[PDB]
Amino acid sequence: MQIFVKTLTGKTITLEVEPSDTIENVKAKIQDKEGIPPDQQRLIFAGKQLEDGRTLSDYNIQKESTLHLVLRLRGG
Repeated sequence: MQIFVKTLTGKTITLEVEPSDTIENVKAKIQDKEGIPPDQQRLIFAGKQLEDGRTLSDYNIQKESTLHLVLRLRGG
């Protein structure tokens, strides 16, 4: 199924996933597309932060669902 990820800059990314895909796997797909290391990415859905050890189905994420991507910087 296809899902959408929005960035802080207003960009929307489309990804192909399966309900059995893990969040870590999803982050890996984002890394491949945007070059953002998984440790610097935070995924939010319906106001909840998604964990790397859980799957999409666990969060009842359905086709055409939109996730939000947040970036974390150690420096500043």
